[PDB]
Amino acid sequence: APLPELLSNNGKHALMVDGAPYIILGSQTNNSSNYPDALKDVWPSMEKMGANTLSIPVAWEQIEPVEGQFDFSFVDVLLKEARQRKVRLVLLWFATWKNNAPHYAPAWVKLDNARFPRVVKEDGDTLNSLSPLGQNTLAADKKAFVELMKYLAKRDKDHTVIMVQVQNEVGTYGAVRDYSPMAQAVFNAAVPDDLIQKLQLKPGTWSQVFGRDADEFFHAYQIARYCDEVTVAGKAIKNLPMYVNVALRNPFNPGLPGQYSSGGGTDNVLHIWKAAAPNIDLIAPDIYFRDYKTVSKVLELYTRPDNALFVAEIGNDQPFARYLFPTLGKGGIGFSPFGMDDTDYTNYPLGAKVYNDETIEQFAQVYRLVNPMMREWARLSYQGQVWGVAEPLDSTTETQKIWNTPEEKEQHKKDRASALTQQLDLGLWDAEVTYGRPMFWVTPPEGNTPAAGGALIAQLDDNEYLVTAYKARVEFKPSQELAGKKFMIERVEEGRFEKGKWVMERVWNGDQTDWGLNFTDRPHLLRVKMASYSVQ
Amino acid sequence: APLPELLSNNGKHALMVDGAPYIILGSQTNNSSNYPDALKDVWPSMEKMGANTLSIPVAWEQIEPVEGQFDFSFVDVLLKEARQRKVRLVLLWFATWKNNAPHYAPAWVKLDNARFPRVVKEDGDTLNSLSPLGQNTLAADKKAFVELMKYLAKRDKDHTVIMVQVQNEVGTYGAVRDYSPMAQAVFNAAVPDDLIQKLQLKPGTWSQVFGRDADEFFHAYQIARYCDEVTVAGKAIKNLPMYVNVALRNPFNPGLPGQYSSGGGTDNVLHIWKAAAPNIDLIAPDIYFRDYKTVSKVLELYTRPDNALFVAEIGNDQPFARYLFPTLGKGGIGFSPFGMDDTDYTNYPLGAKVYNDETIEQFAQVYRLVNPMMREWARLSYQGQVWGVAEPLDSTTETQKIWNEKEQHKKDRASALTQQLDLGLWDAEVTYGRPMFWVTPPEGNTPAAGGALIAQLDDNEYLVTAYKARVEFKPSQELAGKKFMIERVEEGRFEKGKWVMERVWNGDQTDWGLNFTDRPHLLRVKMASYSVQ
Ligand SMILES: *[C@H]1[C@H](N)[C@H](CO)[C@H](O)[C@H](O)[C@H]1O
Ligand SMILES: *[C@H]1[C@H](N)[C@H](CO)[C@H](O)[C@H](O)[C@H]1O
Ligand code: NA
Ligand code: NA
Ligand code: NA
Ligand code: NA
Ligand code: NA
Ligand code: NA
Ligand code: NA
Ligand code: NA
Ligand code: NA
Repeated sequence: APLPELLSNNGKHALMVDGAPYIILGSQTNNSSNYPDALKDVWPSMEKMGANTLSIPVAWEQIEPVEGQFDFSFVDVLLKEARQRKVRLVLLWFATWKNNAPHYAPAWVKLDNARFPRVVKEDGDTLNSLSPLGQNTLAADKKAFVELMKYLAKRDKDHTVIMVQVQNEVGTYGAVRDYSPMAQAVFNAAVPDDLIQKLQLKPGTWSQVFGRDADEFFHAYQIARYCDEVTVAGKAIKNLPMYVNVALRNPFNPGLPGQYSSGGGTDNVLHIWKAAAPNIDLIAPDIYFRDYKTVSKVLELYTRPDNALFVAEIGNDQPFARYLFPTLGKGGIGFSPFGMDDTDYTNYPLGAKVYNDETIEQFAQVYRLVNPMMREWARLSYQGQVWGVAEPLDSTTETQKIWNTPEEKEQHKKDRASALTQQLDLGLWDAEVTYGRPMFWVTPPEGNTPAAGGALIAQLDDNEYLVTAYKARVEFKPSQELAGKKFMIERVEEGRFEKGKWVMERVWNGDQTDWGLNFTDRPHLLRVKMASYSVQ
Repeated sequence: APLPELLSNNGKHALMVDGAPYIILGSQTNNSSNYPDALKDVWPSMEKMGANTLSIPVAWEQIEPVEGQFDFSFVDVLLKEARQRKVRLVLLWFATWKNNAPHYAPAWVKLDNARFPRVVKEDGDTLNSLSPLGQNTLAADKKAFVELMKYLAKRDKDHTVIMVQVQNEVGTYGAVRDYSPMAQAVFNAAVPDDLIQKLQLKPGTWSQVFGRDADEFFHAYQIARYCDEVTVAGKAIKNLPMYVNVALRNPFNPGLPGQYSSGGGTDNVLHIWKAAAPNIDLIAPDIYFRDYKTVSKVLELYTRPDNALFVAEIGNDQPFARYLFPTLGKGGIGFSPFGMDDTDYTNYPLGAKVYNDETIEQFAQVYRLVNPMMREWARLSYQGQVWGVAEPLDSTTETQKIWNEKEQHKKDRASALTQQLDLGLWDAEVTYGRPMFWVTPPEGNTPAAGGALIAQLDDNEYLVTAYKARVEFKPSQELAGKKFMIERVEEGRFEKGKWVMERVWNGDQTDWGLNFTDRPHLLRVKMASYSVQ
């Protein structure tokens, strides 16, 4: 089997696994699940969820508890047990930074500030965040990362591990950058020529070149460099795809760096990160916003010709499940809900209040739409045209229920039906996606309670589309005036792929096609052929 | 075994299956279940329902996907699976019209308007409704139908398939008829003498003869002839019973043709359909009206000396189940609730919001009354006297609920929930929603659900079975000094056509009428007048 690789071409992207595009329909563990004993509490969720890929930490403290004394006993067991369950892995390298901090570095690292120095604030106080300009730190992290990758080269010939995250949520809370004498010496010095030439700027010192942004861009540049060097070193051993995951700032109202995690790949510093760390394959958003407007904005910012979309973290509460659809519609390579294990921890108010089969089942339901076509979908998304949408109104609040005049009620229902109707330009044909209405007749949509639906569409040919959707109606129509022809559905087939060949189960027709294509919680994969026809 | 056939004599009808009267206690699939892979989501509901007959589509598009290249692979599987389950079939031929439209016709038909022309409106816009004046369409439909019937003649010698529906809900929405120059040439022309003579009318052109009804009567005639032609051709091959099913207009407030599906067998054109299509066995209503008054009206209009009642489609929501009773009461040959499969579709608000075991059980409960006596009831319906009633108030509304003098409303609902049946020398009074003891007035079941069947066995003897109701017997006429009583009530079953007694109802079980809950009981009730001289 060939190595996994992130391919990029013509504004589009694919995670290759075993020589073809692949989608990560993932589960991520809680942060303390990276031990042999905890795996029994991980696997049952993954099976209930139907995930193909587990994201799980491998901690520097665990593999190198004493300096030079390595321990891959966790990695051994994890590999074997993944293989028994025929799932893949994304290993998360928790090392110099895990959520800005060194807690997962071995004690001989995190307790020796002299050797492995922290970020100093402008006021001279010290933050528990390791400086990207500590050369011993970089050397030490590199060396352990290399041993991990050596373990993979020796013991993972079939690439059970498909990708590695290098650090977890890098940056600094509480200051913009390192203000140490060591850091200040670099800040006062000329900006590296490499960055100047890539950005096509005038040479000068950090403050001369970037002004108001010098402190934050400096920290991003130094962090990116460090992560790049770590990545290069590991990939020299085994050239897996590697990525970084971002503690996002609010894209509409970020506040100041240091309120958010300064130096990470936030939307304002993506240009710095891409310039500085050409060996990092992509920069992944960690999504804990619940509201459709903010989530959608994040997906837009992180989907770039130079950046494959991977939702490396998202909340595991019900509202988050539907963001699978726009993720996949943007050509994303994967989606990884956080905290999908039974190790007795919930990060509520971020994720679900109660972790039970119902929590898992919200994701299982959407995953069951994609799993039966995963490779086909993956191919279409890289090489062709795909689309995807989620229900665009969040669930009605109690504040909103309380204020629910007879003419006012009517106007609001109208407003909401319009908001809950989405248009997709599919070339010669459009789709109209609507949420929360009967399977029969044309009563306006009123939304699902809770908000939950979505759809996937892939273009097979000029008049032919793959469609599957969830608690929604999909209706097709011409994209342009027909100049006197009529149109109809030629044929809608429900079916599946077997050995990459379409197998028809049944034809949808009559009531099933009179009123759009109506989907509940169950999985149906459709091929939809449209026709215009003359009546002259 | 002998061919199934519809008999009609002396104002009565029967569907003969295997040489004796038969009642269709049916189930009908949703519209996209006519494939091998879907049948696993059909059979379990049928079994939970206790249905004896499955109505399922056979689509023109599936049997002739490319012109002249026939494919009966579905019919094959369907026949074998039905026989394994020991049930019968009604095939629904979805061809030139399914609900006005050609969607089930093959691509080479529905995408070729030059060859197979659509209805043209008065303003020259075109509707997706195939014109009955399209002679290429009629020939093509006929040829494929003939091929289906050929398949049955060769491959169904035991008549698993007992009846065939020709098209599904014919007619046109959006226009009264085709106004294409081709159609206009016929409309301007003489009305066919055969129709003139059957209707005892003066000869003349369509507008001359029918005036304000010309447009609709023209479309009704032209669709009737088309359908009769397909029927005749298929019966030449194998003479099964064949019928058409009607997208009803509201009998009390129809609106205009084209608002409703113009040219179907609606109650105002039954006379045209009967004169134009003498080879179609019956015209069957499709019933989605929920309300007792309207359903009752529909049942009244479609049960005629020339028309056997078959409720070819009805909704599967709970209020519909009790309409089995008046359907059978009227001499109905069957009843076919729509949407009885697990293929993840509901037509709510027409049928049930949620399709589950509870949905099915509402029908299974009423079918359980009739299955144990199906052949005996079928016989008594054709060759004798039967009656059937449903609870005649619909479930109280939320705003009648938040309405509510109270003693007067209760007195009115009581009178309303009391039905009289004239059984010759004896009458029956059927009441709904009261205890099994004493005489407190009826208050209705919640939701509305009761009914009753009765068949006369001799002057003084009746077969009775009912559901969430009380049945009381009394003399029909004054007894001129005699008293009366129940002589004997026997609960039992038929075994090999013989009545087998289980027990005698008496004492409490007969002091207060004959009280039925949700469980099945079949009673033989013998009444007597007696002298006290
Ligand atoms: C993403 C996120 N902050 C969760 C919070 O529960 C967790 O800390 C993950 O490790 C982060 O990467
Ligand atoms: C009767 C009715 N219109 C239902 C609606 O779900 C369905 O279209 C059947 O095919 C019709 O015959
Ligand atoms: Na277009
Ligand atoms: Na367009
Ligand atoms: Na399927
Ligand atoms: Na065309
Ligand atoms: Na009869
Ligand atoms: Na009488
Ligand atoms: Na009388
Ligand atoms: Na009994
Ligand atoms: Na007597």
